[PDB]
Amino acid sequence: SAEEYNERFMEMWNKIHDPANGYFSADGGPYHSVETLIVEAPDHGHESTSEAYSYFLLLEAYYGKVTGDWSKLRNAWAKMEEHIIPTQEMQPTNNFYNPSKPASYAAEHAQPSGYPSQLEFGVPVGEDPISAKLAQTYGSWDVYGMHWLLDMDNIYGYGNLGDGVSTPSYINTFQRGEQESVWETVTHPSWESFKWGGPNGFLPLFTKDNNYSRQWRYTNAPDADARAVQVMYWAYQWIKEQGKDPEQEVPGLMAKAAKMGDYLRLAMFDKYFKKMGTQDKNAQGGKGYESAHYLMSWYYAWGGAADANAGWAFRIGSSHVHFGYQNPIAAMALSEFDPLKPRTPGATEDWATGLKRSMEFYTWLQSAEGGIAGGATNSWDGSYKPHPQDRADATFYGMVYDENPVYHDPGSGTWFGWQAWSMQRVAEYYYLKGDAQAKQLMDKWAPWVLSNINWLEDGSFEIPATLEWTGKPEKWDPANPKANTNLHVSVVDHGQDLGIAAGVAKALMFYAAAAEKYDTPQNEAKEASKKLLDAMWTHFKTPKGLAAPEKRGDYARFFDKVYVPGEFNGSMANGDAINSESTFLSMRSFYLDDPMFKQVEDALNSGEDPVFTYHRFWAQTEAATAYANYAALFE
Ligand SMILES: OC[C@H]1O[C@@H](O[C@H]2[C@H](O)[C@@H](O)[C@H](O)O[C@@H]2CO)[C@H](O)[C@@H](O)[C@@H]1O
Ligand SMILES: [Ca+2]
Ligand code: NA
Ligand code: NA
Repeated sequence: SAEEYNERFMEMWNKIHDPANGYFSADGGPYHSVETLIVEAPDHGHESTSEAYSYFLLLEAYYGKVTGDWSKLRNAWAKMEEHIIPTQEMQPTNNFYNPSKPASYAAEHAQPSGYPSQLEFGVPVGEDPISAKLAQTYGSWDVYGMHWLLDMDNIYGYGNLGDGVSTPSYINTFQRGEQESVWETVTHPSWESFKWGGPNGFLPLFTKDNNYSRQWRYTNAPDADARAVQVMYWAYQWIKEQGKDPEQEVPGLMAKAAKMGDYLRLAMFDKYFKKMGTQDKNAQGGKGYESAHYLMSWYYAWGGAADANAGWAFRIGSSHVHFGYQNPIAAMALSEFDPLKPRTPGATEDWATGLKRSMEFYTWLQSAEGGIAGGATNSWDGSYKPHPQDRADATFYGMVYDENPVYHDPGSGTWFGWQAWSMQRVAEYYYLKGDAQAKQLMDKWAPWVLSNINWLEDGSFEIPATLEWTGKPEKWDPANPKANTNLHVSVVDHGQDLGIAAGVAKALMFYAAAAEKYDTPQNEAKEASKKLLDAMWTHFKTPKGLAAPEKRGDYARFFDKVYVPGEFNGSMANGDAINSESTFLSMRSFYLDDPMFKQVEDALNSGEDPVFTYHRFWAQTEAATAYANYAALFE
């Protein structure tokens, strides 16, 4: 029944919202995870992410759907704005920004030891063709987008605006290229007041310059902003399905969603607004949209000098594009659905171009077997180097194929989770529009997944976890696309990642629903969806939601040394040292007081991998909502 699956969702929703289970901080924002000791993208479980906020929106949107009560969604959007979108006071100097000269170039490097990277004021940067028009639209130079990373409990001691106290605290980590794993960062405040770090705060870890100024900067995760917009598209439909009025149920939120998708266009540009196909850092930069790829790149970022003695601000897009970030639902909403169309002239056209280009990108990256390959870069080696001869033909509108876009430790192509996150969105598009390109993609992707799930003796399962890639796609040709017969993927590891299992279930259910509506039924997809969901319910119940144990041998890296320059002498807020003998743990010695830490040490001291059972907000939300989703589609 529908009512049973809806009850499973409600039970989960109740668990997530019961304060005894610890999903939310003192300020009412989701944590990454209930458990504090966890290292993967954030480096503590009581960090939070724009991803978590986007999932908080999803959770409360389904609660609306099921119950008629939209107040939870109103609350979630308000918490997002309050916590994770910098107020004017927190982004105080966007008036310094010059869209004709958006930033100054620094190379990326193949190891963190490459950093700090020299700012090269003789290297041309292209024009930003959107910021001035966004500022005119909204009456403000400020950016309305989520920063990616918060410290919810002030565990690093930065507070906000240099205050050492306020929560959620804006922080950042990753800054030192493709080999800077989550283990190798130095966690630093978004507001750089030179209070901590060295004499010039944390800045000289990252960029070399003659002068260092106090400053603020934020870094967007486009996949999370895109997800927020996707959720609101669905929320609108669900409200209308109840015969209610979105302007009474979620007043102002569609307009704020369309604003966020307006600024999210910054993700569609090369890092330094270089022309597509740029293969020399010295090349004159783009004008207008010459530097647009129209996809959801790895980030956009913006920042500004604290004061007029310095008097600068910057914006950058990203030159790395991973398939796992794309979102045809957000692009279709922002280009076609009136209540979410952004107001800045051009913005509906860019998103229409984005929607098309993203469907070409999934097609271009589809392996012989069905999995989607990593993505592409407009900056080979993060220095606009020449495209290597061994992949020189493998291009997509000027960008070259990259099997592991952005990061290599571990490879960003190797995680199966991206398959599920991004293909769910294609499956939704197939469902919504009966789109032929989406159908063809999913016809090839769905059975590759199904073929690689192992059903276990006890009724449980293992899904694909880790991937290995060989080869390259053919040169993209939208007029005559070639079969990528020399791009291959193998599944080399399986696991019980229930967040990813739920995302597979959802991709499968939308694919099956779409097929029944528009083509021939795909009963195996539908049954596999249901089996996953039922096997999770009957094998992985916990007091806090649905979770499976996981081995984390990677936690040996707590004790790894981290690159810090010889000239750099710094302190963390708790007085931990930042120097050339620092390790991940020695700069995060609060972990010594965490109960789970003793368990890591004891396990590693016994020659064993530690084992944890995690309740990640995004996963518990994905699992909870997958029950509601199935009931909505099939009952
Ligand atoms: O960076 C992508 C994504 O990773 C999530 O953690 C993964 C981790 O990358 C994978 O190695 C581990 O085996 O499974 C976990 C859980 O799926 C992290 O939870 C996300 O926040 C992050 O966006
Ligand atoms: Ca105006
Ligand atoms: Na805010
Ligand atoms: Na590394």
